Amino acid sequence: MDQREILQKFLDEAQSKKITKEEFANEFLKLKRQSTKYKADKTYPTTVAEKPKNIKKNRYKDILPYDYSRVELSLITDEDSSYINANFIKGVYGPKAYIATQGPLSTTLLDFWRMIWEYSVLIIVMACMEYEMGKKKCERYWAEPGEMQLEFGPFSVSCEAEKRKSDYIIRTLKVKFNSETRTIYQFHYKNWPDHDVPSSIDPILELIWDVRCYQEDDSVPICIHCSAGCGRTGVICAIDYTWMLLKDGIIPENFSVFSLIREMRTQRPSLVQTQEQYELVYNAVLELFKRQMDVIRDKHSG
Ligand SMILES: O=C(COc1ccc(-c2oc3cc(O)c(C(=O)O)cc3c2C#Cc2cccc(Cl)c2)cc1)NC1CC1
Repeated sequence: MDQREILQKFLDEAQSKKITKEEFANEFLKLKRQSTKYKADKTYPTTVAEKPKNIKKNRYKDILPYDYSRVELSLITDEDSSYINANFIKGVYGPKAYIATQGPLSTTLLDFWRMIWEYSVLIIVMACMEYEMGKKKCERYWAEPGEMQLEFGPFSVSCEAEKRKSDYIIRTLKVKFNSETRTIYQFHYKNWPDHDVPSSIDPILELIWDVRCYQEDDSVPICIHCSAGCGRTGVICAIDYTWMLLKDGIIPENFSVFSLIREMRTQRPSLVQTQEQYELVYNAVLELFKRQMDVIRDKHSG
């Protein structure tokens, strides 16, 4: 089939059969079930993350990176100085399109910039606040205007500009290391779409759009984090992936939101952690298909 046909089918299929909360529940339960079998089978060890030297570098003891996809550090390499709670996530064309990680600890702030630097990351997407439900969900790794430089080891970070949008902030950062200066764009998403508001998914689509404005390709990975580096981090990731497919006309005929999330959850534990976040992905994806079908229609009008 061709893109228009595959998109029309997904569109029609959804219309002719709305999914229900219970079906969503049933779907998501299967995903969690697969994780169980994978555990029992020892398919994705987390040996490195469980090492004593690394325990204190994990924000959530239950959330550890699979050995096979964990991001390795080699910049200014102590013997366990190579570990960070982060996993490479594959893009549509190849691997290492994204790096899903945790909101850094005061103890791993130096590790965070090492990684961002060792992989020439240009974009960081933060999907949480510093404080949530009265708890500290992320240490300050960025810099704000008027603050000058902040120091994390040999790293000097400062903020040149800040673009304030409705639900997020875009901080233009200047990172210096060894007489070299790079520009990093931090996207701080200080809100989240609401389950009871179909339109509330619009802000997240605008976020990813802007991001993609700053990097359309997959030359370097895009770093995405929340607090655990799973949940919201997975949603943004799943949508970007699905959108990249739509934009480049390569939506496999056998495409399902279900398979997508399944693929992701085998690259990072609980990348999309809840049924609510699963539904948001389904809803957001659907909207993307409609917008893409429109593009197909206006190009068919030549
Ligand atoms: O490490 C711990 C403490 O337990 C935990 C407490 C909270 C979380 C947790 O952090 C998050 C951070 C996020 O940033 C998002 C997020 O993306 O929103 C979601 C969660 C989330 C979550 C969740 C969640 C809540 C209810 C139901 C389900 Cl299925 C998941 C994870 C683990 N215990 C170890 C002894 C074993």
